[PDB]
Amino acid sequence: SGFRKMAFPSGKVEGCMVQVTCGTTTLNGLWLDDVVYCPRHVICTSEDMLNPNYEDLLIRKSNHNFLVQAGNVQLRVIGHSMQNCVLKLKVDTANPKTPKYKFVRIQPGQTFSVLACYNGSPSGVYQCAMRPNFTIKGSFLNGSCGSVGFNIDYDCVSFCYMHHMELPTGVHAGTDLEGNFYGPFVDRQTAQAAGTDTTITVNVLAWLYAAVINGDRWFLNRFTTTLNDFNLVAMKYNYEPLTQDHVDILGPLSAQTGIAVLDMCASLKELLQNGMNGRTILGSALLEDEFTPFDVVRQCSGVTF
Amino acid sequence: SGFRKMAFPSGKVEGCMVQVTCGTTTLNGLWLDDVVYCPRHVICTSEDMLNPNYEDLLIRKSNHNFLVQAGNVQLRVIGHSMQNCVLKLKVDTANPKTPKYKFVRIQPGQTFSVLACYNGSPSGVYQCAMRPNFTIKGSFLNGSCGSVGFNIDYDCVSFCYMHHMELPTGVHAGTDLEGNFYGPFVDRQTAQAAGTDTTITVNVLAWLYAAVINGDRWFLNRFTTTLNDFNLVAMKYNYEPLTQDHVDILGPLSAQTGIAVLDMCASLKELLQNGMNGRTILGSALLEDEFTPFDVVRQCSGVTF
Ligand SMILES: *C(=O)/C(=C/N[C@@H](C(=O)OCc1ccc(F)cc1F)C(C)(C)S(=O)O)NC(=O)COc1ccccc1
Ligand SMILES: *C(=O)/C(=C/N[C@@H](C(=O)OCc1ccc(F)cc1F)C(C)(C)S(=O)O)NC(=O)COc1ccccc1
Repeated sequence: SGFRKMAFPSGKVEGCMVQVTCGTTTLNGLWLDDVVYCPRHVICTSEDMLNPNYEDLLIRKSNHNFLVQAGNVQLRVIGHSMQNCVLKLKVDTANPKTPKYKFVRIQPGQTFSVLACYNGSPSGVYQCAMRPNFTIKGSFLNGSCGSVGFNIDYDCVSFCYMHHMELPTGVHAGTDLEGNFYGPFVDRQTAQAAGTDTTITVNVLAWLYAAVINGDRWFLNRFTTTLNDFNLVAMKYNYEPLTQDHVDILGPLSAQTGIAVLDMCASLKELLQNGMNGRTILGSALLEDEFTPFDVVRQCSGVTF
Repeated sequence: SGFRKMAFPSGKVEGCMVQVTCGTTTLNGLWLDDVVYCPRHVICTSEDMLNPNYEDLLIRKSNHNFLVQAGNVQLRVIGHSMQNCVLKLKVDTANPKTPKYKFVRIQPGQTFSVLACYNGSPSGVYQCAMRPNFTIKGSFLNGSCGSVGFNIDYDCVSFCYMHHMELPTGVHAGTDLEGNFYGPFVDRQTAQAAGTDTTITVNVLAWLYAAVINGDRWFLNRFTTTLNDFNLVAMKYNYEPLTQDHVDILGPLSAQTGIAVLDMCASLKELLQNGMNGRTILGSALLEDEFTPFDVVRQCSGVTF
């Protein structure tokens, strides 16, 4: 028993992290086969970032201007190209530690592990969620850009995120590994506002199921509701609307616990209207939304890699 | 910026996890050089666990009764011995992935990463703390026994924990890698009560410093206190007494932020007496105590491995 915010094992990703330097800007790259992926803003100065013309900046860069170092060992850059907001540095050596991998663009509400790095060296790993407004709430200091987010399925690493920037509100924005930003963000030092950060309802319900499975059931009330009635309350409280697709995804947890999804919705409705009254659920005084139904099933069943 | 519960990168430990089976009991082992370490209760049946005589049970086991599998590949056991509550299975093959490693016995209040495994395969990694009552609050299902806790210093893995058992209260007990239990626990299916779980005061203060560094300062009050006055309040609230050694350990965070340790103690005193009043600190509605001062400095400075 017990329920923890749990990251995927990071080994397969550790073996892919390199340092990329373009005169005095250093950040992280991802080395897969004979390509190193990194944020294109590695090529920007101080002043460049206010309104960079990446096309024009990149024309003044040669292969030999991109310093790529894997531990103590320098990689030879034999080509470079720009795909959306990432650079692909083609190196003369295939990463011998390349795992089975996919590039996947994730949906808001989905969770992934981040391997926070500095100077191409891993510092730590943590599990987070793509917020509905396409930000993440990470832990990223200067030099963490190029750190990646990922999921593992058995032996295959699905890379879903590369870190590009901290907004002035201290939340984080980045791209998929095709260099397309999540949400409306652009890789420029400019006024960029996140949309409203709604709570991921389906994840809160998953976590309430995790709570019941792990023995914390005080919030189970004598009530039920309908999707429409529940969603009236969700809307009031800045929760994402719950769909029949979400109900279907919660089916296996509903089956395991014997608690109908709409009964759990009625429990969540009361928690939103009444608060916790100084009580906790799985050691938290707030409704957690960074566990997917798949995370709860995975953790509660003991799936491995 | 941003502040996350962050685990060490798990790669170095992933390469050491094996499956150990002793007729129909399967759990995890740690393969370092030519030795596999695992909980000695691998040799127990159902009924054995009520009052096992490990000396006597082990005499009926031969090398060939210990099935050790590293991924798909069987390891040849050429010796076995019992050290306290762990078995050392001497195998004919040195683990080629053995990292630089120490065995360290940690102090209550210190944090470490757990690589949760099943059948010798890593499932996930999470950061936790040795509680003052020598339990940990982990995420451990049937088959997770032999999962290890560790810290990394640059390239050296300090193994501090091996998982042995869940108490009937759903908290977790285990040993150092010399097989000595943390706290009073024994590897038997018996009435075992944890002592009082006090809050790790020095860690809460570290986390309040992390909060200030990351911009959440609403709890900074106009007051100071003394160690003795603060400790009167600590005792009331089941906080560990704060010592001058703790104050000294907080020095670098006190220096970074310009907030005197005893001023932060006065902030903590008011939070304990008044509660949060529906406010949050670093996105939490409770006072977090599973970050050490060293964790806060490490995360806030970007130390790598
Ligand atoms: C990626 O690595 C990166 C981080 N940026 C830092 C930054 O520049 O500040 C660092 C800093 C450290 C210590 C100080 F005392 C003062 C500092 F400013 C921040 C995230 C702002 S900081 O850790 O809060 N880059 C970005 O976030 C975005 O960078 C760009 C670069 C070019 C174009 C657009 C965005
Ligand atoms: C270590 O791997 C281990 C876990 N024990 C389990 C257990 O036995 O129950 C598993 C279980 C799974 C699914 C069910 F429907 C019912 C079950 F009981 C628990 C931790 C109790 S469970 O995950 O809560 N072993 C131990 O924790 C301690 O084992 C021993 C063995 C011998 C001597 C002493 C202790």
